[PDB]
Amino acid sequence: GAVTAVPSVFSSPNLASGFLQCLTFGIGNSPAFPTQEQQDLDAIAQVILNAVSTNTGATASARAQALSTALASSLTDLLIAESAESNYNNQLSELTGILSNCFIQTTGSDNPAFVSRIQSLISVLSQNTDVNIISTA
Amino acid sequence: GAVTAVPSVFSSPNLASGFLQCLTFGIGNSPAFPTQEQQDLDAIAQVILNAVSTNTGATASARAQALSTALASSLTDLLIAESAESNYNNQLSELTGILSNCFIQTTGSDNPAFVSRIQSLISVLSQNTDVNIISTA
Repeated sequence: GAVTAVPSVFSSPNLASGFLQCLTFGIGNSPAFPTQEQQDLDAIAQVILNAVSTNTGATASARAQALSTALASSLTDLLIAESAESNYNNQLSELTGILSNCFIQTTGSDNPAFVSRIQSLISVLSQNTDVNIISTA
Repeated sequence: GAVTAVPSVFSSPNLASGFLQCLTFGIGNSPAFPTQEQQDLDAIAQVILNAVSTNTGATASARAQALSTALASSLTDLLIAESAESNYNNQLSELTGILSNCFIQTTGSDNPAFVSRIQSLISVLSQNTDVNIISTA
């Protein structure tokens, strides 16, 4: 552990715009992301970055961290659900690429912390595929 | 093994707002949350409820699910960061209660899925330290 690279995006409203406008271009550019599914991705993503646009104060650091995981959490949870539960990895490969690429373009780095948060969330999110609770049997 | 019921709070912007109207009072009435930390929590929480409020479309159902995870994620992440990643357990015990209590009042249920998601996210939030990996150089 111990990350030696801090993502300044979530700590700067100006960078939030750049990252947001990168997402809306990347997600709509990848072959794995269809138009109606892009709707939700872009919509949820813009909310997180807008929360960065209102970051100011001593708690901005904590907010940045929270938004970092919140972004990964919401996007991944949404994606998994509408990707046939099992086939979510098909688009996840592209999603992670876009995210990391946008970090490169916006904060000038990859930020290993973000992707680490993602991998951690994926495990617990996909864990809830026990939806065989159908009371038909 | 349990029939999953969907909380109407994530399907109704009027309830989403009401849920926030509970959080703002509950957090500010808990002896583990300072007046400053409270207002920050409220500020982060409202972001998710505003996303619930913007639930419109075919995939709004899945958004409700993702936002559920995002709410648990962001609030806990914010909390852990400002509590040295070790003292979070003190305030975590109150936060988790407030959330469920607000679900009880707003949507009329404990929401077993939400609390389970919280604990699952604890397993990943408390699996790595990120609040002091900052390298602003």
